[PDB]
Amino acid sequence: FQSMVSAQWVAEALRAPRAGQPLQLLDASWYLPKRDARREFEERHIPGAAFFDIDQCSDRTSPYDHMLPGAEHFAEYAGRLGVGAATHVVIYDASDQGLYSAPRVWWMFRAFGHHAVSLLDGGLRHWLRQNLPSSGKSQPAPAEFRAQLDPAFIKTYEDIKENLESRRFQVVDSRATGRFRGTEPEPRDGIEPGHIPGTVNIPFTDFLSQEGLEKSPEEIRHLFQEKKVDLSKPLVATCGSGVTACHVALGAYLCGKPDVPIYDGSWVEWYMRARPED
Ligand code: NA
Repeated sequence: FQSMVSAQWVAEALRAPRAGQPLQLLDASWYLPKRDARREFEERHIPGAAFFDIDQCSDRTSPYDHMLPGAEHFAEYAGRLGVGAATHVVIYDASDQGLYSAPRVWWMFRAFGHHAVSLLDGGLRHWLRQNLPSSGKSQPAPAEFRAQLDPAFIKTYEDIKENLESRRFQVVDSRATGRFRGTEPEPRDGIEPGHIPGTVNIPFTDFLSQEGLEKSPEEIRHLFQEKKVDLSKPLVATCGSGVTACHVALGAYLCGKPDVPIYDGSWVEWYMRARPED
């Protein structure tokens, strides 16, 4: 329950606060090389917001980028960012779509045991149309954050591979149609486009309005039905590198289905390890 917060909710909760129930805004902007999320933050951001670096708060040994980090690493990261036991996290991003990389971080706090995490509707795109309540860097104090990762939130290469036979869960890919069909290139050097056999293409953009807001739960229910996805049966989301897949997990969450694991490795890992030849 209660996973998303509006542009007006956040304006009020700051001029609150409350006692034993703190707030902490986050700019989890992340882009494919095309924009500097940290420099853009320092130029323009929401008061109190600290920048959440998706590639920094990641597994330090993997050759893949923004793989879920270890429990001790996420505790040290979230802690130093102003997140504790009673903290209420609100994540946004300055993306053109409204929300893009923000649901990835929403999913991350949930996976490590901190369910007191919400998302800002429309992100910064709509924090512009609806008023203008900043510059600088940012300075929150620590933590004593505890992290216990629930592996039920993540699917591995082997799980996806073995599902090709078992069919125990539905797989939704949130990449653009072109990339999924194999008609548009992949943004990574040497990686070819295409998709995992038996997966459904539901691009992450289908979950949002042209305004950039999240579609209604009834609209998302209609989408899942039209794409031939049964929200009563198990569902796993995938994409290019495990970022926009969390939009699918969010869509299903707002429909009453919180158990939607993410294939963290996603297309880049699949292309590397399965080596599809066409
Ligand atoms: Na480091």
